[PDB]
Amino acid sequence: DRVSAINWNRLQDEKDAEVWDRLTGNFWLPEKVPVSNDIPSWGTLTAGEKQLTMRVFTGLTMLDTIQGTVGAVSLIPDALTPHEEAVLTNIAFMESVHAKSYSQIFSTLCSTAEIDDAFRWSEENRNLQRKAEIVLQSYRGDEPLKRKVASTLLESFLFYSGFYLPMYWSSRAKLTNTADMIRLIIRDEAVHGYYIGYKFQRGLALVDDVTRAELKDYTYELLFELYDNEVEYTQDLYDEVGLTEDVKKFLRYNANKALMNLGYEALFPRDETDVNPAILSAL
Amino acid sequence: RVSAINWNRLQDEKDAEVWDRLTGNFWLPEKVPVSNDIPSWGTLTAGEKQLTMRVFTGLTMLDTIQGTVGAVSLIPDALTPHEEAVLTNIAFMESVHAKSYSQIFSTLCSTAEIDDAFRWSEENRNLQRKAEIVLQSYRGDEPLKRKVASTLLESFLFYSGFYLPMYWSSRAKLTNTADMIRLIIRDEAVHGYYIGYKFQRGLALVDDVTRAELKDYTYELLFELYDNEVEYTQDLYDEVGLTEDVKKFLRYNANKALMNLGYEALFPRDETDVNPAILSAL
Ligand SMILES: [Fe+3]
Ligand SMILES: [Fe+3]
Ligand SMILES: [Fe+3]
Ligand SMILES: [Fe+3]
Repeated sequence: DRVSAINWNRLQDEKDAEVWDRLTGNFWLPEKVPVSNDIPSWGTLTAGEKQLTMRVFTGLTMLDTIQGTVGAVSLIPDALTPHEEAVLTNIAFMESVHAKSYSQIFSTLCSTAEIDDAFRWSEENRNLQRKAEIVLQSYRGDEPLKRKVASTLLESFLFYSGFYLPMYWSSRAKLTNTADMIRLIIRDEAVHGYYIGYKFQRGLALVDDVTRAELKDYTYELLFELYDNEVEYTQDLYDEVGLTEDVKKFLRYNANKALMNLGYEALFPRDETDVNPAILSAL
Repeated sequence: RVSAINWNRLQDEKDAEVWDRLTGNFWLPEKVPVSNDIPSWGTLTAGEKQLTMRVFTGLTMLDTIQGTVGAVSLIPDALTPHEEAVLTNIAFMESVHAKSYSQIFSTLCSTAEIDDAFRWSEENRNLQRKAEIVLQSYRGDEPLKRKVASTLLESFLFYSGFYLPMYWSSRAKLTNTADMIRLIIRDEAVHGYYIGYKFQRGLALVDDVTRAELKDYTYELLFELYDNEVEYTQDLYDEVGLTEDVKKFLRYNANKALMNLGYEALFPRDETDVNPAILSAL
């Protein structure tokens, strides 16, 4: 059936206009960040440190490929307003921009062989493939609200967690221009998670008590299914440079943030999410 | 199952040239100052104002469809990951195009005129029919047909609604509005091209019998859209005396759409001889 022409002179929810204006006013492309000034500092990393960074960036690239090309678009049919549909087309585009920014970093700093090996690792890593399957299954299913749970967990939990490393390097005066690129991605991702979680809460208010309890159950279930897999992914990547336990605190910190974006309470208390202060500055 | 995109290996570089051109042409409606058209706008008859708002509202409808359904419906049928990325850009920019008509309206028009135009768009049977013909193709299960419909939408239906703002611009009226429409045109020319190109790439992957079916469908769909567009054009442009010339522009654009899909021009040059001031104004 019918599509109505959109009328931006009759807003149904002013939040849609505010998010449009913010997301569009923050438009950027990766070519405008001078990553080539990181070449000296990338030279000071060991082969193991460079491999870890490339692998983490390849995993993030996967999540943005999923969010732009499947995630954000699968939300469009469930919009409450026409203007939300428009915002979702911007979010899809910007996820593609985020995914391409990693290729711009690699193109400036790394060799073809190192890149090919990072992409091959991502195809074969069981934890990365499992995290993709879990969100893809929710996006392709037929329950709108559960899809926004998965999306917010992708934006505010899974994604945010791989940002640890560029911020760890930045805090040691390394790879500072790469860190600037990543802060452009975070500035988008904080809005996406906020907006999608907002629309989730508006959707929740229109269902009965039973459905609402079902969604809180599902949120916790998917959160801990993702969290379990994310810990295993985190261990295999970070164990050798010794950052695992601090990244796991960052994961707990971010899980709380995902829950709050959805309108639920923080689960982990403050003294168990106490990330190295330098990492928090760098965001 | 979804692989991370690698922009350092391209199955088809065309995807990266198109990405570079579309993203490099990024714009938002507020950058164009339409308020300088306020005096020009007062020189139109109520009829000419109504015609302009109705045409703009039809175009808004098609951009709403193309951003929110069309471009995204094309993403599962992509040949490359880079094409899927391009399509997210196209979907976004269609939402910008649609928004731009609201920017024009909010500067120049009254609330009651805006509402009249949106209501006409809900009710007009030729506009509803064009919308249903393309939505049915977009929501169907035949990828190459969907590309035919999307190319006819970008290169034939949309482009035809650009006649009016270029008409006004050729009389030195509404020239800022015109600069806005030329930003849309610069994106649409690439959209139609690119999608038609991907149609041609996809034709090489099926067999000769299927290609022959698609050529039939293309003609049939064109004839149906053309005829519906003539009725639409007549009801809009008959009173101001523009119909004959717009109909030449419809054929002119029907040729571009066919050629974007890799087919021959249907109408001969003596049938597409649109007022040269309108072509130049693009
Ligand atoms: Fe992203
Ligand atoms: Fe995002
Ligand atoms: Fe458009
Ligand atoms: Fe277009």
